[PDB]
Order: sequence, then C-alpha cells, then structure tokens
Amino acid sequence: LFPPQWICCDIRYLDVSILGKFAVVMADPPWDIGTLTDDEMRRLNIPVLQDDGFLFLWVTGRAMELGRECLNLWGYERVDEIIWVKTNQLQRIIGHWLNHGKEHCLVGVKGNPQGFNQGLDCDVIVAEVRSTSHKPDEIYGMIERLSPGTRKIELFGRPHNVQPNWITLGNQLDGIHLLDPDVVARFKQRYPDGIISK
Ligand SMILES: CC(C)[C@@H]1N(Cc2ccc(C(=O)NC[C@]3(O)CCCN(c4cc(NCc5ccccc5)ncn4)C3)cc2)CC12CCC2
Repeated sequence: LFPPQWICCDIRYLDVSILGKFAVVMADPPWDIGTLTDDEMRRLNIPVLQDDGFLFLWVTGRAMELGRECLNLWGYERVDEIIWVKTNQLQRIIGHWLNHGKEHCLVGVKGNPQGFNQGLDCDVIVAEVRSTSHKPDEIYGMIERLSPGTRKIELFGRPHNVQPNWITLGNQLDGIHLLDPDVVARFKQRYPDGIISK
C-alpha cells in the first residue's frame, strides 16, 4: 500500500518478521560512539528483512568500521559508499585531525537483485544541512530511481522521514500507522493487544 506507513517501537524488540521482504533497507542507527551497544546493533534481525536487494547504512567515526562489521554479519557485501557533502544555502561546504565536510552511507548488496536501475545516480550528494542529524531527502530520490515502486523500510527514522512506499521504524514516531493489508494482518496476529514488549 503506497502511502507512508510507520511503527513507533523499540527496534531491538519488535518482531520484524511480520513486515515481509523489502527491496531496499535504510538504517541511520544511533551508534554508541537512546544509543545501542555494539552487540545490540550486531543482534538486530536485519537478515529476515530481505532476500535480494540493497542496504543503505549511515556511519560515522568508528561506526565506519563497526558498520562494515554489521553489514557483513547481516549477510551483505559492501558494493558502494555514498558521501553527502554538507553545504549551506550558498553551496559552500559546512574526528579531531580534520574538519568534517561529509557524512558516509555504506551500500550493501544481498542475494542477486534483478531489475534495479544501477548507474543512474552517482555516489556524491551535495545538499544543505537541514537540522541536527537530519539526512538529506535526496537519498529517497536516488533509492526510488534505483528501485521504482518497490517496498522499502527505514530503521531509526523520525516523523520527517516517512515517505510513500516506505515503512518507517523509530521510537520517536507517533503511534502505529499501517495500511498494507498483509502487514496489518500479521501485525494483529503477532500483536493482538497492540503492544510490543520482548
Ligand atoms: C553519520 C550518520 C551516523 C548520521 N545519523 C546520526 C543519527 C542521529 C539521530 C538519529 C535519531 O534521532 N533517530 C530517532 C531515534 O528515535 C532517536 C532515539 C533512539 N532511536 C531508536 C532506538 C531504538 N531501540 C534502542 C534504545 C536504547 C535506549 C533507549 C531507547 C531505545 N528503537 C528505535 N529507535 C532513534 C539517527 C541517526 C544522522 C546521520 C544521517 C545524516 C547524519
């Protein structure tokens, strides 16, 4: 069901098996550099979410290495790395050895995805910093062109992240808003009283 959908939850505890399979996963984790310990990141049930497709994993500091570890543990191979060059409104550029002009997003592949439009965008994003920790909306356009019309899931998103074709998970969203019939049914079965606990 195309319009935006979301679930307020602790991603550590939600049974993500009810959600189905997704062509694209995006995660912007609170790396321990509401944070998650390294072991909790490792233990996230990312493997059930996809059979063939792509993972986009934002990283920084030592999560550049830790994120590669999770990516590989979850069953992915890193095949690209997007950098977002942060600018102001005049298109000028906005870790203790160098000043940081960029954020990194690892791209991992699982299985053998077919029908994706690889090569349409390049791996550099130039976009204005909106707010603190707010990723650029350009990433959704790149992902939509890469995999048009397919179903997608974002982990650790905020209300401003919700998008059509996307299911957004995060503990700062407002309630549960699910419209896909298969998802609603499996959610009701797993969560008859509408509460997520362990
Ligand atoms: C360079 C990259 C890395 C950079 N990212 C940094 C970033 C900064 C903010 C957010 C963020 O604020 N997310 C909303 C939030 O709700 C916050 C609350 C925690 N989060 C949970 C946690 C949870 N369970 C465990 C748990 C453990 C203890 C207590 C509660 C829960 N389940 C669901 N959500 C998520 C996300 C990423 C932004 C970039 C991309 C551009 C720069």
